Amino acid sequence: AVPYNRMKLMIVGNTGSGKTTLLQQLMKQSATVGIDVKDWPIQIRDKRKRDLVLNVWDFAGREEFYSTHPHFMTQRALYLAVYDLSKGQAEVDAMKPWLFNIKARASSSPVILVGTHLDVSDEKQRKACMSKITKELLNKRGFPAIRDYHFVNATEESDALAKLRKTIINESLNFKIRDQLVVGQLIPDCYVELEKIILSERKNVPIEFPVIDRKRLLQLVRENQLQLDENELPHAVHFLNESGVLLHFQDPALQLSDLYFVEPKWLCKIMAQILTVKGIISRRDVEKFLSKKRKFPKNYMTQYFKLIALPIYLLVPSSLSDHRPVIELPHCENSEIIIRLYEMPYFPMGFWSRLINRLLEISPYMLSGRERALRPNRRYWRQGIYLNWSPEAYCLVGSEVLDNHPESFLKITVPSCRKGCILLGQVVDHIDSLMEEWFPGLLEITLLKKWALYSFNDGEEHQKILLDDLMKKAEEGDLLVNPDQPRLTIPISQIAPDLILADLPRNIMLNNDELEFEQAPEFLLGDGSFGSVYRAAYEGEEVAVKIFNKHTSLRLLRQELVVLCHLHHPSLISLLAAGIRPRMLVMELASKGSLDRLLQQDKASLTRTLQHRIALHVADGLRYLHSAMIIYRDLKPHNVLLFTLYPNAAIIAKIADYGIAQYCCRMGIKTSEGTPGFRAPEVARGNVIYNQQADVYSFGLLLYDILTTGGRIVEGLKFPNEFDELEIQGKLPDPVKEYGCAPWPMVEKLIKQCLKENPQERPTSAQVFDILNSAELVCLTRRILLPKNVIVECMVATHHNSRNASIWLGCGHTDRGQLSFLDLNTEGYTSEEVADSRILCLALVHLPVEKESWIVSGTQSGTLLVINTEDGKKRHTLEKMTDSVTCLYCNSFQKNFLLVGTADGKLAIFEDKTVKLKGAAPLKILNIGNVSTPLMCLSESTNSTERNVMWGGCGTKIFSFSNDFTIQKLIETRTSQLFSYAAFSDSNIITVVVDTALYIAKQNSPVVEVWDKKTEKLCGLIDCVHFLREVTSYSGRVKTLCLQKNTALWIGTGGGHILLLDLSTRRLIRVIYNFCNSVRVMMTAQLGSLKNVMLVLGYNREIQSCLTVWDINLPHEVQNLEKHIEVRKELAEKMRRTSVE
Ligand SMILES: COc1cc(C(=O)N2CCC(N3CCN(C)CC3)CC2)ccc1Nc1ncc2c(n1)N(C)c1ccccc1C(=O)N2C
Ligand SMILES: Nc1nc2c(ncn2[C@@H]2O[C@H](COP(=O)(O)OP(=O)(O)O)[C@@H](O)[C@H]2O)c(=O)[nH]1
Repeated sequence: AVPYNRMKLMIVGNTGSGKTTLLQQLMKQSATVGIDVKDWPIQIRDKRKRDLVLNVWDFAGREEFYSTHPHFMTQRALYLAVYDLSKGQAEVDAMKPWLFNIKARASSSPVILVGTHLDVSDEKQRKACMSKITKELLNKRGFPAIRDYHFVNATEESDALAKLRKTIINESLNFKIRDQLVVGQLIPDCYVELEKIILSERKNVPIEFPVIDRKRLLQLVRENQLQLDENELPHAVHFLNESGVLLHFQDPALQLSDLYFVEPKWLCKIMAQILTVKGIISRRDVEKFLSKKRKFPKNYMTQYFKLIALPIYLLVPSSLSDHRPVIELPHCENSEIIIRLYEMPYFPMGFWSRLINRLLEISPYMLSGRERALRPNRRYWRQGIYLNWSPEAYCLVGSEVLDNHPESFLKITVPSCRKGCILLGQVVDHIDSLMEEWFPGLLEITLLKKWALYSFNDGEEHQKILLDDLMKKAEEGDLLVNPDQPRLTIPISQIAPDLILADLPRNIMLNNDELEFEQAPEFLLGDGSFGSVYRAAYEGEEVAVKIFNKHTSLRLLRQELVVLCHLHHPSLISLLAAGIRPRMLVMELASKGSLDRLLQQDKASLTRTLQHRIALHVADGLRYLHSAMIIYRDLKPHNVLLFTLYPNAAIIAKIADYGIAQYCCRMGIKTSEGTPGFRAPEVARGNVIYNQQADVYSFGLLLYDILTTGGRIVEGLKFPNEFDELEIQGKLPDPVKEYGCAPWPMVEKLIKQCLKENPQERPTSAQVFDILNSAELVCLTRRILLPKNVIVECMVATHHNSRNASIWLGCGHTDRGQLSFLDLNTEGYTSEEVADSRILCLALVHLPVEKESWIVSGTQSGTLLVINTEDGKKRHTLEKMTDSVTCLYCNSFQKNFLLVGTADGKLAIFEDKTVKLKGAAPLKILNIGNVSTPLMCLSESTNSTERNVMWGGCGTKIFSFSNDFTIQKLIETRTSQLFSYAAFSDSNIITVVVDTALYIAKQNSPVVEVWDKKTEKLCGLIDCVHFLREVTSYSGRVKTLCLQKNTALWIGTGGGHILLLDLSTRRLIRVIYNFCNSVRVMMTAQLGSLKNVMLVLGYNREIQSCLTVWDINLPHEVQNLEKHIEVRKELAEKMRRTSVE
């Protein structure tokens, strides 16, 4: 819409050049600490161009501030350059580090070089050097687009600055980015409106910490609604970030997405305060760095911002000593040390701050923190480090300048011993890891040149050989021959030990005499990103040989070794040998192929148990990898190798193909390597830096593929373009609804929790394994939520085993009995008002004659509704009991009988064959108790098929009956022997289950009583709250009780807990919670030839009654899993211990 005449201006230069005083003359000064931001309203007299306003920055020239400048140096700018002329011609050459860094970070930027001090300096000498470098700049590929040059006088307003100012305004209008003019570019009016509110809020934002969260910005934009949207806001924020009026850091590694900085000048001043408030540091900085340090002003804001001080307690990169401290090496013999100079054209801006930060780990001899070695006598200075463990094991990474060489070096000074070779192997890997991630400009194709120093004889000249030439000589032979005479030779293991893989442990090395290998394309096991895998025999075994191709440097091979020869785990593949002469790695053999071959062509052996261990083992490997500061980035259902398809085994899954695995420290990673279709959203974009949590999204996609049995991969094979776009976006479909899989209610919760767009909301790899370690995650098949505000007190499962799996619910949320039909495989809920009063309990009666199926109902009024299961117009009521009906349990001795439990202790037996009559009479009305004692405790005996005695309970009494319909026992329960637990023993009985003894539950009774049927005495008193005391008047009731056949006892508490008691003697197997608020009804059902389901109905309290379906195999699963985890804990410790030893 309206033109946007805003441009950001940057002024760079070395200290003493006069960058600030130059700006002062144009806009018409002891030092420029930090960065000084200004506004420059300039009017273009020529034509009718809008009055330009320039956000001028005054980048400091003092060498201590150079570490944090590049982060505030971005595109959309017109960089100046100031060089002093009193120095002569060396000052122009001294600007070269400044010029190189500008082009590296700001590729499209019209740099103008501006001189100074014309009053007391010459120009002819400077012009000779200035013209030479710019002629050498157009053919350098590292310099910026220098398209001007000037010489400017002192602070007095002379004619020279008039030309300089005219140049800047002309250059800014001539500036073009993406073939479009930056100054005056068209822009939507909404973005300009957002700029206005930010400026207004900048004036009243707190000065101690100026920032607004996402909530504040959301509230402001909502009440304005200046033609904005919810998805156009990130575009608006990013555009304002480029201009320079709102700094937003959306990098997932930084975790600063929520915060919106509305004060760019404040952000560049914090670094100045830290510096000006060495070898020795004190606690003064963390205590009284500024007057804003207090309890509340330094609690919420301090957790938001971090900026290299690892907790110990402060060591900033800019306070280190300028010059190298005095040091003395144990020896200086030319044949006792190893030197690995890195000749580079220029030190990158902030290179040494990161390298010093990275090399502050202490585990070079026991990787992954297996054994924290002795703290070395570390020495600190601006460009270098001096880790020193022993007089025979030291490293001296540090800068060095040689005579007649304007370039910079990176001298390593490791010793020529076994511990010297180990250190050089790791230091070089970490240096190459930094320059691959953070400084790709140096590794651009060949600016960097790596030299290895060797000396045939001590005392002679210490010569140089380019390392790539040594690599070609190393592959043709293991010895170095002197061209002058072959009499004297030195090995390659003393010049470049890492070249010939001499730093690896002696346990793994290619003994090429017991290795029977055939490269013929018949023993082929697959392919890979950079190699091929072949079958082979190593020391009389079966191995998989990874052989690399011609287009592969040793850096690629070493990138795999750092994760393979240092980390040992049952879920990570391991090496047996590694050579360089044929350039192969010898790996373990996955017996039954990669997981992809199982998903597609073997969709018959994937049970719900095997799928869990595969997801568990991969998340187990990720937890170890992420705990060793290593990211994977290549998690696909191709790299998950299976060793055996047995649900109960020590090792099942395994992770391989560590081809693009690189270290991911607290600074994060920047490269975007990966496989299309399996990448996290942050990995898909190439403009952000992501942390290790980006790998969790990749695991979630793998877990998504496991659940759907590779449905997504097959669908994406037809349209690869949509495969990458949909996975990266995150609008993935619901798995159970579309692809047609068996429901898994709380791994779909895990998938939707670890696939969130915001990386901070994704669970850590250590938390995903904890969730997957839940033993109830395997045996919870289904979970249904009933409609809002329904109170169902009874249920029954239609058990014909072949007709239809359905649940019949008697609702009670209204004062009129509603009998509801629930279709389990469809989740179709329908109700029907059939009774005047609430229905208390239901029961299914099945007559084998004529295949008639009927269900009986019990109402509080007293009626007994009977309706056919299939026919909906077969209602016929029986004669009403004296009082309410509470239990209708039906079982056969022979003859099918329908026991009726009336609320006045009156059990009237009714004949199942008599249900067809529309109104009948009880066969024999037996009396157990009076009206005051309810009879609501019917049960049966499942032991030894003893369908003779049917133990029940009336009030606080125990009763029984047989086919003779006589009471064989009437046992009193009101009296308590201990006389202390009588309060919870003075309530009426609820439910009884019998296997060999009697288990008694009472209202509001946290105790369950075990009574022997032979001695009529309470054998045991199990206190439920005793078992809940470890996990927590109290919500520890016993509202339902179900007894599995011969394995365990399921006790359901009123607080939503489920107790699995080991039926052997006493043991508590497990306690289950965080899924329901009040368990009400529990029973065992069988559904669709898939038996062993324990229907648990509870209210998730607005009352949401949840009907979750478990497996009665759970008491075995909880014990099986913990033994399985315990075994893999021993293997993990054994493998790590033997490696570190
Ligand atoms: C017995 O071990 C495996 C067998 C199979 C497999 O089912 N076949 C079936 C038939 C097929 N060929 C038959 C003969 N010819 C016609 C060519 C085609 C290939 C082999 C597939 C994989 C097997 N095991 C295996 N272990 C370790 C790996 C790895 N893979 N490779 C290929 C890797 C793949 C991905 C990531 C890492 C690796 C890996 O590093 N290693 C060491
Ligand atoms: N470049 C320049 N500097 C001058 C001149 N006359 C005096 N100076 C001094 O140079 C200093 C310039 O400081 P400056 O380099 O801008 O500080 P910095 O931005 O922190 O490096 C001022 O403090 C002046 O006292 C002049 O003619 N040219």
